[PDB]
Amino acid sequence: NSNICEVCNKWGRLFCCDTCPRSFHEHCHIPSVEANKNPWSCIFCRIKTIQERCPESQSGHQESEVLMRQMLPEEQLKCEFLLLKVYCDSKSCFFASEPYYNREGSQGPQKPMWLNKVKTSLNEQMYTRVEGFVQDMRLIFHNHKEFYREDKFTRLGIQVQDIFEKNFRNIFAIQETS
Ligand SMILES: [Zn+2]
Ligand SMILES: [Zn+2]
Ligand SMILES: [Zn+2]
Repeated sequence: NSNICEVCNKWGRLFCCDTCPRSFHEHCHIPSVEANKNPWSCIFCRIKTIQERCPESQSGHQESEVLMRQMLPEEQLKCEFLLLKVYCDSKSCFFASEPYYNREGSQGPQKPMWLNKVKTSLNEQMYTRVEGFVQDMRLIFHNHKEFYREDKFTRLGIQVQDIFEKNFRNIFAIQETS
């Protein structure tokens, strides 16, 4: 197994996947690494299994259809993984914890949002459809863009949104288009 966390790339108290060589800090994995379970398989393995059990699940889909799906176990898992993939980028640090807004010439967003809050929302099963998760995720970046205006810091929002969007298309097998 790896000697660094797959998500944050740091050493520490790691839990090792029994079916691939990845390792995690307890709360870097999503969901948090489970108390018992020997063997244990990580979220990357669990996602791979879904794909292998139903190969047709990789045929192209329409986003509009994906968003209306109910958060049954498999969609719940996919959203957890997508969230994990965002945390895997180090630029996610800017969006992890609760922000605040005091900048000359700008007003804070009406509805602040941050990755840890989405993380709690997933854990507490507060989303009934994929749409709920995806709306909150996209809200994070949109609030950032709007607040930082012409400051070049706006680009961090663009960059992390691009990570989100690419992984969304991959994980939910969105039909490729130009
Ligand atoms: Zn970690
Ligand atoms: Zn694994
Ligand atoms: Zn089948």
